[PDB]
Amino acid sequence: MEVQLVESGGGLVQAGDSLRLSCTASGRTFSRAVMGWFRQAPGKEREFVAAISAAPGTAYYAFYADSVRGRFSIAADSAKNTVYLQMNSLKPEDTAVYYCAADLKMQVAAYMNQRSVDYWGQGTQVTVSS
Amino acid sequence: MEVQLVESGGGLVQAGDSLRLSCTASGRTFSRAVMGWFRQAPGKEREFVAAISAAPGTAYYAFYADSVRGRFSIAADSAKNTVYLQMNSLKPEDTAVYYCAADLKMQVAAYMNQRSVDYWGQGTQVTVSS
Repeated sequence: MEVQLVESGGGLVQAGDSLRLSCTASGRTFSRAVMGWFRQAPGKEREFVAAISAAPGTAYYAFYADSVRGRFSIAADSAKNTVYLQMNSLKPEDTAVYYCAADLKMQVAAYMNQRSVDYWGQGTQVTVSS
Repeated sequence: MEVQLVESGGGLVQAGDSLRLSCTASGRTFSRAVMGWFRQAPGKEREFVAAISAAPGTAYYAFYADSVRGRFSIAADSAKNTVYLQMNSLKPEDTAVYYCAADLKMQVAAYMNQRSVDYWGQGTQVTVSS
C-alpha cells in the first residue's frame, strides 16, 4: 500500500507570526475519512488540534481544541486532495512536532482520539521563538 | 500527560551489518500494552515488523512478520520499561523510518495492524546502503 498522508511545511517562526501547513491524502482517504491535526510538544503526549469533516469540498464542518480556538483554522483543496492547517498569532507554547491524521470511522469533524487514528503523515517541526 | 514512548537509535549502515533500536515507555503503558515495531519504507504505509508480550514470571511471547524473521530479535526489560529491536543481516531493502508501538487491547504478541495502535514513538531513520 502507498503512503496515505504526506505533510509539507514547517520551520522556525517568531511569536506573533503565522504559518500554514499542508497534507496531501490519497483520493480514497480524502473522501472516506475525517482528517485532522495533532501536535506533540517536548516530553508531552500528542494532542488533538483541529479536524475537518470527510470529503471537504464546497462544504464542511471544522472543529478545534480550546487551546488553539480562533487562532488556528483548518481547510481543504479537493482538486489537490489536500487539507491545510493555518496557524495565526503563534506563541512559543505552540512549539511542537505537528502530525496530520485520518480516522476512517468518522464523518463529522469532532475531537479525534489519538488511538482511533488509522493513518499518520510524518511529523514536522514547528518552533515559535520568544 | 507525559509522552508515553521515547525511542533511540537509527542511522546509516552497510549491507549485512547490524543496528539496534530501543524505546522506553511509561510504567503504566509498558505493563498494559503489547509492545511492537513498525517500519515505513519511502512512499509506503507503515507495516508490522515484530511484537512482544509479557507472560507470567520472566517469560515473554514474541511474534515476527515473515519479512524480518530470523534476522531481527525483539526483547524487553521490565526494570527499565524498555523494548529492543536487534536487526542483523540488514539489506538495502530494510531502509525505512522505524516506529515503536503500544497496543493496550492486545494481550498476546501477534500480528499488529497500525490502526489498533494506541501510542507511537517518534520515528527514526535507518538507511542501509549497498
